[PDB]
Amino acid sequence: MYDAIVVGGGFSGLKAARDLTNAGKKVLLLEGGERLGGRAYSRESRNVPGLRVEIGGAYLHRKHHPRLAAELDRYGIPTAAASEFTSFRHRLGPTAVDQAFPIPGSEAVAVEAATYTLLRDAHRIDLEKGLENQDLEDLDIPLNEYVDKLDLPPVSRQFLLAWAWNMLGQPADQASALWMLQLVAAHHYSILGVVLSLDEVFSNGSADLVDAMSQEIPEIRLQTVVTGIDQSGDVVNVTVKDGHAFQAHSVIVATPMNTWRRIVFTPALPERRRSVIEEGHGGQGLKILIHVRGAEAGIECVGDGIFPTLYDYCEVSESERLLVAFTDSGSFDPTDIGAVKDAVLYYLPEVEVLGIDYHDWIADPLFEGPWVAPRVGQFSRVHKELGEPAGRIHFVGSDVSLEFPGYIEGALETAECAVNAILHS
Amino acid sequence: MYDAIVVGGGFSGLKAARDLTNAGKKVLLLEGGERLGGRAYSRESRNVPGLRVEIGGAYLHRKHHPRLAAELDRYGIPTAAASEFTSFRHRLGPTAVDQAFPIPGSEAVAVEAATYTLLRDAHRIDLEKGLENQDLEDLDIPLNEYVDKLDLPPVSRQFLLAWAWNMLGQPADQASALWMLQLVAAHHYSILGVVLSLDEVFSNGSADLVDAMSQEIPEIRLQTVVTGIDQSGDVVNVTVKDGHAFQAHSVIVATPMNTWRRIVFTPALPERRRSVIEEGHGGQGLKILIHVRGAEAGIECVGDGIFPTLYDYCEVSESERLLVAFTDSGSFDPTDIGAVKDAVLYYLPEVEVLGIDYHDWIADPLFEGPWVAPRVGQFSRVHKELGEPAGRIHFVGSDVSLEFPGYIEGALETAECAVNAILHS
Ligand SMILES: CC(=O)NC(=O)NCN(CC[C@H](C)[C@H](C)CCN)C[C@H](O)[C@H](O)[C@H](O)COP(=O)(O)OP(=O)(O)OC[C@H]1O[C@@H](n2cnc3c(N)ncnc32)[C@H](O)[C@@H]1O
Ligand SMILES: CC(=O)NC(=O)NCN(CC[C@H](C)[C@H](C)CCN)C[C@H](O)[C@H](O)[C@H](O)COP(=O)(O)OP(=O)(O)OC[C@H]1O[C@@H](n2cnc3c(N)ncnc32)[C@H](O)[C@@H]1O
Ligand SMILES: CN1CCC[C@@H]1c1ccc(O)nc1
Ligand SMILES: CN1CCC[C@@H]1c1ccc(O)nc1
Repeated sequence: MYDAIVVGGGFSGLKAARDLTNAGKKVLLLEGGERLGGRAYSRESRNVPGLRVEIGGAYLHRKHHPRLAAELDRYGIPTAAASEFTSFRHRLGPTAVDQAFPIPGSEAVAVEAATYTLLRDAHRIDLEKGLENQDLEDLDIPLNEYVDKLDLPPVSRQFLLAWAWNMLGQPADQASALWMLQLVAAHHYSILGVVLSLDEVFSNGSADLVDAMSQEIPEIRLQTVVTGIDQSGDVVNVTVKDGHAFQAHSVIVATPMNTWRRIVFTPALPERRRSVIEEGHGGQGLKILIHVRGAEAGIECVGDGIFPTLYDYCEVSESERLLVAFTDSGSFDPTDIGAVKDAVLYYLPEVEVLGIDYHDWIADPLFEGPWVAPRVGQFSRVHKELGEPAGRIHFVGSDVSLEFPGYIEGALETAECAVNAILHS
Repeated sequence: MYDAIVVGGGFSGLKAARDLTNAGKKVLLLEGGERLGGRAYSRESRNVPGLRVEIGGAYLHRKHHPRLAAELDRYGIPTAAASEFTSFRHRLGPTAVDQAFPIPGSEAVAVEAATYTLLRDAHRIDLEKGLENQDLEDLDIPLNEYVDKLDLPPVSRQFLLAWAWNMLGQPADQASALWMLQLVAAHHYSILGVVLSLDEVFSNGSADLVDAMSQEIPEIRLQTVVTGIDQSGDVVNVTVKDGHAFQAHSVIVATPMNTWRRIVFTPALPERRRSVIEEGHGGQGLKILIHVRGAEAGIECVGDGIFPTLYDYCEVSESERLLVAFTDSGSFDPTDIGAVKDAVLYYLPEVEVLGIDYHDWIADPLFEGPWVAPRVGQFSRVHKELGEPAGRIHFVGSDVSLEFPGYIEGALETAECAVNAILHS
């Protein structure tokens, strides 16, 4: 038996297992898959032999992400500025200007006023209380309705919606306006900063930091899928698909929220959590790496396309690159290459699509989704509680971070909190 | 004896005398000077023979100024777009960009946050209540201190200060942050709109509208300076520098606030008004028309110069123009041509100064100031009351408008209110 079993070897599990180990606890980490890192996944390109790509979560910003910065510094992990955009190819209508902030002067007054409203609304959110504890239900409505109320002129309207579609991984009618405001709050109450935090990347992929952390974790079992967590006895019993159980005084659930429903908890989890757990969050973000020819470096495109965003990802050769597109898997089928071409050509009619690469997070039984975003009405009902302990079982991860949900920083933050709680007892 | 004596033949007096006349009242208008229009003054250039210039208040915006628009439409008075700026020559430091909104991307987040603060603060102001009636005293502090608290990076810092110096006619340490916020409030709670309302000009000078209104006023006496207003008897007695008194049931004071102290009121005005009346407002705006050679059309300059603003005013010839500079008469002496050259050359080192033209509003006994701006601490003590009747004596004018102080629209608005009040009784 162990002091702690950690379930899941994403960044959160890795942090928690390492820091409990360095505190002198006896820890076991169980990861269901054949790799560590979770929704941070670097691997070989499907399109380009020998090419290392981030298929999951690539970007960071030192200022917004101090725990991640500290990890990078601890292990001397090299980062680089994300590809600068030097060419803008928006689809926002004839008055938009082709630069990173494409709003024309004729919209300036409207943007001013909307800026006040958006930040006013976001300033209602105290990031420590939980979205269900602040009388925020009036904001917890479909984004398209909230945006219709701002009544914005065309360029800024579509610019906001496009970026919200990219960032939330939901179309406007499925996204919560409240969750959009939570992301604003999380970035030091900044609309701009939501996009500005795409600031740096791992020079060698997020695996660099995965490997550094794992090297400090003495006991890790891969291909070990947890199926039951039973705290009915004096010591927690952890049951596993094809093997003998493991026991520990404490268990950390560091798996994705949308998989918790596949674990049997004994006794059953607090009733208020159960239906959100059963339903899952609604995020459907779909990131597609597009292998292309005929694109010059430094392109960014934002617009009204089925791809709200399409931007430079990496050089492959002198004539070839990867672009990245964001959309959502409810609205777009990435295996339909014809559809991919149409979506690309919309912005960039000179560009030839060679290939696509993505991971199906939704179909992956170890995830059942990409990054977190709640369905409308979910998080103003129950939110903070999803990341709070039930007896000796802690719940951690990006999915349940109050402070930086959906980012690596949030995986670190939630782990930090579970670790401290365990150290006190 | 008359139903009403109107004192002062600026726009406010003109409106009030005309509309009381058209209502069937018997009205007399007394103007101390040799001309009508007041602080709206078109005349011949001192520098350029035969050239008609606006030496006072030139600009209007139909959307912000519906009473003025209605006057223009009533009389079919032609307006034109103000000179478009096509060339930007700012002094805001090496990161500023040379366009109308000179803020660089590296300041975007700071501007976002300041935008929220400024509009939050301005949204505390209800334009109908008076600045003294809303618990606003905490904002009624020196602008430089308020701005230091926003802690803005250099370009937006200086851009804000420069425009505030231009618009208020006071240096930052004499201006009230509260009054800056009042101008924001007045423009539909818009910082941008403060500058955007410089939108159109009278094609033939503001005299066009002065003349149209005056033609409807059957009795006007020029060179008739009022010295006393005595409502001790049943009928008001109006006493005059070199002449016999005039009598009326009602008197409208439509003279500038800083001259009211030169009139003897009987009985004395309500005590709360008296000290602001004695002291006068603090506006020192100084508009200088600069005759130049070597400037191309369409220049705007905003910066840290003794002229915060310097911009195109009119074509004189193919090689010559008028520019306009705004500063304040406490900080700058316009008759020092050497100083003018230095101030111009700062922004535009290729430009030769031929001549300057201005009106000394401060020295003019019929004004004792340019447009209104309060001293720090004045208007959170007494404001709305300055424009309220004392018995049968009404007080009107731009100076005391709650809604558009310092603009023609505010002259019209205050007159409208006195007129209605008189018509009811
Ligand atoms: C994007 C960006 O640019 N920047 C970012 O900051 N973030 C990127 N991003 C999203 C990536 C997107 C999908 C998107 C397409 C790409 C974005 N670009 C947000 C952020 O990166 C992630 O949401 C974040 O790093 C989450 O970390 P944690 O919070 O630690 O959970 P997770 O990683 O999921 O590891 C769970 C482990 O449980 C294992 N497991 C499951 N069931 C199990 C069982 N029963 N038994 C045992 N093990 C089990 C399962 O095998 C797995 O190994
Ligand atoms: C600028 C802009 O672009 N746009 C603008 O909208 N506005 C421009 N602007 C300011 C112009 C600036 C100074 C600046 C340099 C230039 C701006 N650019 C604000 C706005 O234009 C003015 O502040 C506004 O139009 C004020 O109208 P009212 O409110 O009607 O007062 P006023 O006109 O002063 O007529 C008082 C009459 O009493 C007579 N009087 C005095 N004492 C007497 C006495 N005892 N007995 C009898 N008469 C007497 C005295 O002879 C005079 O005829
Ligand atoms: C909001 N996030 C967190 C995970 C994926 C993601 C993301 C990353 C880049 C981009 O352009 N948009 C969204
Ligand atoms: C604020 N006002 C009202 C009267 C003068 C004035 C003004 C006009 C133009 C400009 O650039 N700045 C100030």
